[PDB]
This record gives sequence, structure tokens and C-alpha cells, in this order.
Amino acid sequence: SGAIYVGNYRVVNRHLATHNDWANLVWEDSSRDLLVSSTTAQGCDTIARCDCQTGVYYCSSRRKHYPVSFSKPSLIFVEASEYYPARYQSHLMLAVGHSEPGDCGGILRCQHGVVGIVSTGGNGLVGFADVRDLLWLDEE
Ligand SMILES: Nc1cccc(OCc2ccccc2)c1
Ligand SMILES: [Zn+2]
Repeated sequence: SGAIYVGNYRVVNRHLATHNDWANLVWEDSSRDLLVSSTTAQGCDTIARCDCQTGVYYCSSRRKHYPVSFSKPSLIFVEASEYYPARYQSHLMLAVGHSEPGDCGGILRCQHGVVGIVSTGGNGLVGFADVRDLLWLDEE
């Protein structure tokens, strides 16, 4: 589980988004596993605007922060899960790391701020849904 709180936006995994997130929907993209919803309160998370390929992510199934190398966001084939059929997920960054289903929402951070959230796992790899291309998260 997990979210980014930037401005009056909540960024979650589309597959973990609640009634209220859907009731307050701003933008959603099945192919990226992202849902942004509106919030009353103002968030403090700064989104990274950069091309960093190193970072730390939080893994609830280990209660551990792991430094990682990750790929640039790409169209990555992701096996069938309890939430999506086997398909290509867009804007996905892979690293060598531990990621179970309930690790989704774990933040990946570089020195610039939030890079994205855990979205995929399996085969000793963790997938991060990039949010750094979403410029509008920082305004309006
Ligand atoms: N590379 C880097 C530099 C500075 C901070 C940073 O934050 C890591 C982190 C903090 C809290 C939750 C999850 C991850 C990563
Ligand atoms: Zn960065």
C-alpha cells in the first residue's frame, strides 16, 4: 500500500484506488497502474523532475529501504497478476529487488524527490510506475 501527496493530488496504484479516490478522480491510466485523485489538505511530497537512474525505494514486505539502479521508463511486458492480465505496462522502471503485491505504493525517491511507486514484482525484480513525466502534478 502507499501514495504520493503533492499539492491537492493523491497518486496511488490504479489497482489499489478506493471508492473516494474514484469519487474524486482527476486522471487514471490502466496501462501505467496510476490514479490521481483530489485531496482537501495540501501534500508536501516534491515530484522529481530529472533523468536519475538511482534511488531508494521502501519495501513493506522487508520493512527496508533499498538503494537501487532502475531502468528508464519503458513499455515492459508484465505477467498476469491478481489485478491485471499479462500485458505491456507503460512508463515502467525495473530494478533488481524484492517486491510482493502488497509492496505496491512503496515510494522510489532520488535526491530530487519522488520518482514513482512500486507497481510490479516477480522474478526478483521490482517495477516502479514513473510519475516524473506528469508535470501538472506541480501546479493547478
Ligand atoms: N537517493 C535518495 C536521496 C535522498 C533521499 C532518498 O529518499 C529515500 C527514501 C526516503 C523515504 C522513503 C523511501 C525512500 C533517496
Ligand atoms: Zn533525480
